[PDB]
Amino acid sequence: GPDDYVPSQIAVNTSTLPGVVIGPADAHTYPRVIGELAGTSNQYVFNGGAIALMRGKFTPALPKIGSITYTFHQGNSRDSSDFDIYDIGVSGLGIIIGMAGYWPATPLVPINSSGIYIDPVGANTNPNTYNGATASFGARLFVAFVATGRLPNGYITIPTRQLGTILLEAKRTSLNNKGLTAPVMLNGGRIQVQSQT
Repeated sequence: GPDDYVPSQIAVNTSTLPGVVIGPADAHTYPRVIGELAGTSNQYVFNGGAIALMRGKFTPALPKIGSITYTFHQGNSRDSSDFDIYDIGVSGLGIIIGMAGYWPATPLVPINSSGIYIDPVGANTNPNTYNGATASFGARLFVAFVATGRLPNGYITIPTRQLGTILLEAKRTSLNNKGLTAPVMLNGGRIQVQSQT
């Protein structure tokens, strides 16, 4: 009865990307980060059962197409990270992903492998580490767009894509055994691009 946790997705929205202004000095330089979506948060990525020691593991779902170093502006990272660049099905574009715990002081964890703990980050260096026993597991999501080649002017349609999942791991075996996941989404929309001289 204690393991009545349910997942809730976390998403970012294409419509929050600023218009992409491409200056002459950049137009032919790739890969390059071309803007950030607005960061989002969800207190309740997993919630509902008896309080538990929990942690969340991110599994990417998109094809890797390269890597790049970057420092996100949002989330207050001091130092860069190396990110996998992921295919979204649009020529000239890719995305990079960072995630963090719900608590705002927790650090951005770059997505650059098949699996990482997004919170607590100490689980990446200690297999016995979980968050302290509590009702909920939350997260923050950060996505940026990457130009991997030349882009046309005007509107560019971006499909909705499942970026990956967060897996609920727990110290309690009966909860861990459920293997609950929550989707991590990019909601589609249209970006705009304009070169300038």
